[PDB]
Amino acid sequence: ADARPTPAPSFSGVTVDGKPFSSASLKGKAYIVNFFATWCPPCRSEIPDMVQVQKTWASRGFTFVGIAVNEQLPNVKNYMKTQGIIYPVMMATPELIRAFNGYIDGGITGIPTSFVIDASGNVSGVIVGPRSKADFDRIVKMALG
Repeated sequence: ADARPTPAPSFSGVTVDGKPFSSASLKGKAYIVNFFATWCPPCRSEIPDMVQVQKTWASRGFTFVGIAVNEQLPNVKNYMKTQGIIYPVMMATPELIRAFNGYIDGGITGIPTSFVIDASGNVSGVIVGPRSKADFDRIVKMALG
C-alpha cells in the first residue's frame, strides 16, 4: 500500500492592498487557502475567527491566504480594513482558481471553500463546511505536525 502525496500548487500575485505575494514564501509552512466573498454571509461569519487564529499562529509557521471570488476591488479592500484582515488576500484570477480546482470534484462551486496545506507541502484536506475558531486552531496544530 502507498501514500501518494498531493503537492500544493505554485501561485503568486499582488494583494488587494498592494503587497507582493508568492507561494515560495510558504516553504515549510502550513497554510489554508480560503476562496471567499465578502458579501457571502458564511464568509462574513468565519473571516473574523480566521483573523484571530492568524494572530495566534503568525510567527509559528502558519498563515491563511484569501482569494476573493465574485468580488470587486473596493469592496474587498474595505472589508480588509473593517475586519483588520492581516493575512495576504488576492483578487481571484482564472489561473488562481485553476491552481486549486483540481483538488475537488466539480471544481470550486461553493463559498467559502478552503484547502489545507500541511507543513510537508501537501494538500491534506478541503473545507467546504463551517469551522469554529477552536476547529481552525486544532486544524492548524495538526497541519503543523
